[PDB]
Amino acid sequence: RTKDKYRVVYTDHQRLELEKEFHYSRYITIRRKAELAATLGLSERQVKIWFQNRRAKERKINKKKLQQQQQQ
DNA sequence: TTGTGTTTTACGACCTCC
DNA sequence: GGAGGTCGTAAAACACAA
Repeated sequence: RTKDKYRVVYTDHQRLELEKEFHYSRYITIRRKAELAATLGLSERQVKIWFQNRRAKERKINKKKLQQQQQQ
């Protein structure tokens, strides 16, 4: 959810907050999630998923770094 | 423009956890 | 008694050289 829009761009504000809390801890907790969702106007499920996407982004960034250590 | 390669939301299938 | 982890991918959104 939702899905009358295939997917929705989160605001610069919303992404800033999520990137900051991600630096604080890579796995959000049930309470933190509940709080962030409410302060940011997104659902628990959207935070949940965002966190899942961001750790995949990190894994993808990390493999690239590793490939660059390997070539250098 | 465009067209093509990358990044950002959302999900399904499947797995792990006493 | 279910939450939340990954992997892989669709589609929309964006970046950018040609």
